[PDB]
Amino acid sequence: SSPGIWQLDCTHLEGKVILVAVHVASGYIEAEVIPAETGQETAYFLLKLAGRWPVKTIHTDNGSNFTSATVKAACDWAGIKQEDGIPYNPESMNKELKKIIGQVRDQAEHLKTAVQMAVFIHNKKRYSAGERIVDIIATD
Amino acid sequence: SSPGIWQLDCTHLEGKVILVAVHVASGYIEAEVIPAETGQETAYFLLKLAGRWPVKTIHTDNGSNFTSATVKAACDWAGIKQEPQSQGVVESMNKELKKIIGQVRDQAEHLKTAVQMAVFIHNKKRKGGIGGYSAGERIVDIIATDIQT
Ligand SMILES: Cc1nc2ccccc2c(-c2ccc(Cl)cc2)c1[C@H](OC(C)(C)C)C(=O)O
Repeated sequence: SSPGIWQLDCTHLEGKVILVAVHVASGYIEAEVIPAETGQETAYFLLKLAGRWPVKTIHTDNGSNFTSATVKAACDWAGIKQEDGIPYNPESMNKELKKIIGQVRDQAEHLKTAVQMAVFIHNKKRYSAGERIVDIIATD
Repeated sequence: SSPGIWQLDCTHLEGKVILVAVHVASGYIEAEVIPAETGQETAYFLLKLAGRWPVKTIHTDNGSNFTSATVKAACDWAGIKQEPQSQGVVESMNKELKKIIGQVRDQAEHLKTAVQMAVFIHNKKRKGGIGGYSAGERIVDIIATDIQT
């Protein structure tokens, strides 16, 4: 799997929306609770992702938040190729994420915090996805 | 010099608060406009950072937001040690970030957007000529080496 390809999807919990980004080649994940599943929030999420990791292509679930012209603008600016409707086949990752969230939920006063704790655990769990993504992306 | 050392601080622009984190060894930056400089926002910022990179130690100013019970709980949970030499780098980035923001501010309505655009531009920018690297390449390279050593 190309090192610049990310799978973009969503998942819901406690009446809240979580945007999920998975680095297909490593299984590394980035996720965050967002106010609403809108194009503006999705574009912002993508701009942050692209500025922290090499994002060359995103495969989305083709939800209306992704078909949004606002997201298209963000992708064009960041040089991201958007491919909608491409199923994840390296979400079952959403299940894993939800499972970990449950293991740390009572340690956080807010879901948003628990989600980040779950991402941390997932990425550092043993080679870990975190170690894998850096080894794959490293240029020198 | 260690790959797990980060310097954090804040900067103000347009009456808003920006939390900035710099990976000392690489110059790689993470920043974001936050509602207010509170302990809650700082802890959240830190947890997101720690889940992405191997944050071992953070050098911050002495503001109340960095020493709140929730920030300590977050650092405790993530295994992060809290500690002008330990702020000179991030302070330099505050200016560098502000400089880039001013160059693309017209390309976005909200400051929060321009901030992320600036972060992108800074981290992807190749330093030097042919043979040079970007800050984003440096942090990845540094960590990859540490993991395989
Ligand atoms: C409000 C907004 N509206 C838009 C409507 C149509 C197309 C693009 C945008 C962008 C836009 C502009 C530049 C890029 Cl690179 C990406 C999106 C923003 C953007 O806010 C976000 C980022 C919070 C949605 C901003 O602050 O300007």
